[PDB]
Amino acid sequence: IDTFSRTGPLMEAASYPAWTQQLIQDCSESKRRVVEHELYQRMRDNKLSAKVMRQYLIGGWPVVEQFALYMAQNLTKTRFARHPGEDMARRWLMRNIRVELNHADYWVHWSRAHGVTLEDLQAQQVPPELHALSHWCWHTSSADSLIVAIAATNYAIEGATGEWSALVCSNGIYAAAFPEEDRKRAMKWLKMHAQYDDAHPWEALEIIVTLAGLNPTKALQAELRQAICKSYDYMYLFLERCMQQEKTAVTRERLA
Amino acid sequence: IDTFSRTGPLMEAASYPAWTQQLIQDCSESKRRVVEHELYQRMRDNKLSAKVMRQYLIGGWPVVEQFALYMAQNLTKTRFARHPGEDMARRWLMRNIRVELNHADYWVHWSRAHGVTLEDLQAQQVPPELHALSHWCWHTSSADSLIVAIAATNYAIEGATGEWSALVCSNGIYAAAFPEEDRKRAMKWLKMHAQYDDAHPWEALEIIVTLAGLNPTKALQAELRQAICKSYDYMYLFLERCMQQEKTAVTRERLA
Ligand SMILES: CCCCCCCCC/C=C/C(=O)O
Ligand SMILES: CCCCCCCCC/C=C/C(=O)O
Ligand SMILES: [Fe+3]
Ligand SMILES: [Fe+3]
Repeated sequence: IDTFSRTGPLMEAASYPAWTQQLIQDCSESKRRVVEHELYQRMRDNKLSAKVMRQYLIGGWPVVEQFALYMAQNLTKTRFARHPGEDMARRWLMRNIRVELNHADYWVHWSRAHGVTLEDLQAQQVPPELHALSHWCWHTSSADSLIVAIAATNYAIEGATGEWSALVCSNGIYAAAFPEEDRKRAMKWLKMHAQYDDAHPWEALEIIVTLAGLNPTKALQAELRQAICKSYDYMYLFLERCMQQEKTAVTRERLA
Repeated sequence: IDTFSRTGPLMEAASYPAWTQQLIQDCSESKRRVVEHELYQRMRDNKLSAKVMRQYLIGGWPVVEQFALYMAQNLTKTRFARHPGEDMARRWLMRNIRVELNHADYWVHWSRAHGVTLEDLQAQQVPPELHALSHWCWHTSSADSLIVAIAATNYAIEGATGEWSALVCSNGIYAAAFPEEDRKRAMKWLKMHAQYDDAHPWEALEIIVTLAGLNPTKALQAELRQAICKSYDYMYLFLERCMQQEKTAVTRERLA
């Protein structure tokens, strides 16, 4: 039968098969260097330059705007009662597309609090290192299997995003730096995503495990690992380029 | 500007531009012959043969199963803040994909109440006249513009479906023919769709009008009309083939 059914708590690695625990371990350093990135420690402390903050918001926009569209593309690959994991995916995607209803609007508001206009967002004037994530997300959503594309976007990206957004909000400095009358609206996107204990990525993982079963091939495991690490690695590429610009911007004003 | 904003009530033709009222008039006979079809008058009265009832349920299944998938494909065509109608479509599609969460399950239950198993549904052993609707729906959802595909599926098909399902439920005979212990579960799909005053098709129309504006080209109007009438016409083709089989089945037992 090879059929997976969770007994343990949703949000614990030990509730899943050994291969899934292995997958988490194999991707852990790729994840870590994103969720603990220096850029986020600086953002938390309100230290980032206007230039970099602007690039971050513009660069992140396409992935945020199109996030429910990746989910939609994945829904399009599912069929009713073809496999238990596939029914689980269908229902989950139908429920969670709705969750994103206002999230692009919140990003627009976050952006405007830093002087980034809707026009600025739409112009997409950022380095290519910043656009790579969006192209990967569409490629996997378009061309890959459901299980792989869900791993790349709902597990990897949303999981890491819960953690970086929690880090940004973790000491109150960033939020308190906004004028009181601007703060609620500016912070909304971050507040809605800020959680270490968010079920979303664990629900995605559960779906992936159900799709794959107890004994997936090594080849499928490799496909998942590579897709998940690709997502983290493109986030890392984005952040590294941002930090290069940060050093230049800060250094210029230090010397000026 | 050419921009449309509704002043009147949602569910009234007079609230929309003259071209939209014209479009409704041009499609009205195509619609009528579906929503008043003899098959539905017979279904209402519990008269349909086991054979035809079975074919109806099997034949309708793909469109029901894939209905949220058409919506998903249409969501994939939208972009944030590119046009006011397109924002309206995006938000509406994200909200209404969720609405369908349980609807395929309800159809399965309706089907089982007539001895049609999930296996039967999956086998799709029906005439080609019955499959044409599903192929059209996927073609338009896949290849056409958002405005056209939404007109074909959320306006035309869901609108007509509100009306035929209301007709089937209109005198209590069909429902009362089910044994009491089987009735709630058997009737659920029909009950959830049975409405003449459903907002869904009127919300779809409003989106279409907002997308098209006050002065769409004659060419776009023609594309909408032809897409809407195609949907009704494939429903009509389905129903005509069903009634041909009904006459044969009933006549055989009359003479036997
Ligand atoms: C390091 C690159 C930053 C990418 C920007 C975050 C993308 C987050 C996608 C999720 C959006 C949402 O749930 O509303
Ligand atoms: C005449 C052909 C019958 C087609 C079968 C109805 C298709 C209805 C599509 C809507 C399904 C839903 O809202 O859950
Ligand atoms: Fe979100
Ligand atoms: Fe429905």
